Amino acid sequence: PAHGCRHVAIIMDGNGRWAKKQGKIRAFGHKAGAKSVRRAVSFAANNGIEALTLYAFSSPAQEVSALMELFVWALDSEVKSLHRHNVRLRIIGDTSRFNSRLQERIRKSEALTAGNTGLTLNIAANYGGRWDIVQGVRQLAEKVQQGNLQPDQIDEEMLNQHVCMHELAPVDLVIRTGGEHRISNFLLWQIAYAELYFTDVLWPDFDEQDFEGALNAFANRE
Amino acid sequence: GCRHVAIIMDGNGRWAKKQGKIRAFGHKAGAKSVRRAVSFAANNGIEALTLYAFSSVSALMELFVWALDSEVKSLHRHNVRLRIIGDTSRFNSRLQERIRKSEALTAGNTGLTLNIAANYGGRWDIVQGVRQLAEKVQQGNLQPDQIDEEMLNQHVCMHELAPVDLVIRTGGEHRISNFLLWQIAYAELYFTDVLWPDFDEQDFEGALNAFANRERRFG
Ligand SMILES: O=P(O)(O)C(O)(Cc1cccc(-c2cccc(NS(=O)(=O)c3cccc(S(=O)(=O)Nc4cccc(-c5cccc(CC(O)(P(=O)(O)O)P(=O)(O)O)c5)c4)c3)c2)c1)P(=O)(O)O
Repeated sequence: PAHGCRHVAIIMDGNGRWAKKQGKIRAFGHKAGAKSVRRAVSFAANNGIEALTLYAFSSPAQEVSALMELFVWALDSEVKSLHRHNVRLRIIGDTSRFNSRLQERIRKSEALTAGNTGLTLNIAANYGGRWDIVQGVRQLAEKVQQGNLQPDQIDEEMLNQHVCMHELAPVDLVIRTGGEHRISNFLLWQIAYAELYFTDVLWPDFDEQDFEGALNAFANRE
Repeated sequence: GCRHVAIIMDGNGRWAKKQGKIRAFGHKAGAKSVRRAVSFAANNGIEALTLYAFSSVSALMELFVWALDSEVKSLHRHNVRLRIIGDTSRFNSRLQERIRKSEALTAGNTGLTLNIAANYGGRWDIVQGVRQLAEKVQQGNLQPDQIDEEMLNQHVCMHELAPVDLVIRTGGEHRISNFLLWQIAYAELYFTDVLWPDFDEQDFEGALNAFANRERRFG
C-alpha cells in the first residue's frame, strides 16, 4: 500500500534474447521465464498488490492451438500452488475457439480460486486490446438488438463495465521488460491513465529488486 | 519510415515557473513550439502530425477562433490539410463553423495532415464509433456478432490516415492520459523530460532517430 500501486500489468519479454546471449536454446529461456513469473507473482502477493496481469510477448494458426495446450497443461499444475498461496486466478483473452476440454480446465481453475483473499492474478492467453474492446462492444450490441439500450445511451462508463477486468482496481502501472517501447496490442482501454514503465532488463533477469524499482518509480511519479 | 507522429505537448506551465514567469508566458512559448513542430513535420515528409495539449471555460473558444483565423491561410499555402478531432458538439456555433470552414478550405491539400485534438479523449473516440455501430444494429443492418476489429477501426478518428507510428510525450510524465488508445496499439512510445516550450527540431529528430533504430530492432 505504501507504493499506492493497486494493479500492475506486465508485458513479459526477452526470454529468447536472454537464452541466445548464453548460447542456449529457447527451452532454456522459457524455463528461466517461468521461474521469473513465479518470482513476480510471489513478490506481488507479499507486497500488498491487489492485482497482477501478465502478458507473454512473442514476435500462424496451427501453433496457437498447440501453445494453449501447453498453457492449460501448465496451468493445471500451477493452480494448486496459486490456490495454496491464496491467489485468485483469472484468464483473459479469446478462449472461445478453445476446445471444450481445456476450456473447462480453465473454468475450474478459476472457480477453485475465486474465493481467495490474496492477490488476483490475470493471465493473458490469446488476448488482444482491440479484441477486448470489441467483445465488450458486441455485448452492448446484443442489448441494443434486444430493445433495451438506445445507441445514444452508450457512454464510456457503460463500455468500461464490459471490458476485461472491469471488476478490479484500474491498472496503475504497466511494466514492459525487454527493451521494446510499445504496448503491442496488450491492454489499451484499461491503460488510459496508467503509468508506463519501460526497462531493458530481459524477463528472466527481472527480479524482486527490479519490481521494487518499478514500484518506487511509480510512487515518486505524480 | 515514420509516417504518423502524435504528440502529447506538456510542460508549458512548469516551464513558465522555472523562468519565474506567469502562466501566460508559458502558453506563448508553447504556441511558438507548436508552429515549430508543424513546420518541422511539414518540411520532412511526415504524412500526419497529431497534436494533443495536456492540461494539469468560454474564453478558450475565442482563442481557438483566433488561432484558426490567423494560421489557416498559412497552413493552406503550405499544402497542409487541417483536421480537428474530438467532441466539438459542445462548441458554440461560431467556433464550430470556423472549424468546418478551416477543414473545408484545406481538405484538398496533399501535404501534411495536421490533426488538432480539441476536447478529445481516447475512450470518447472509441465510444463515438461504438454508437455509430449501435445505430446500424438498431436499424437491423448489422448483427451483434458481426462487429469486428476492422469494422470498429473504420469508425475511430483518423482511420483514413496512416497508422500512428510514434507517440511523443514531453514534460516528463509517462502516461497516455486518455489521448489516443485504439490507434496506438502498435506505436512506438517516446518519453522525454524536455518541456514543450523547449522541444525543438533537434529533440524532434532525436525521437525520429530513436524510432528508426527501434524499427531496425524489434521490427
Ligand atoms: O518473446 P520471448 O523470447 O520472451 C518468448 O520466450 C515468449 C515468452 C514471453 C514472455 C513469457 C513467456 C513465458 C515463458 C514460460 C512460462 C510462462 N508463464 S505463462 O503463464 O505466462 C504461459 C504458459 C504457457 C503458455 C503461454 S503462451 O502460449 O501465452 N506463450 C508462449 C509464447 C511462445 C512460446 C511459449 C512457450 C512457453 C514454454 C515452452 C514452449 C515450448 C517449447 O518452445 P520448449 O520445450 O523448447 O520450451 P517446445 O515444446 O516447442 O520445444 C513454448 C509460450 C504462457 C511465460 C514466454 P519467445 O522466444 O517464445 O517469443
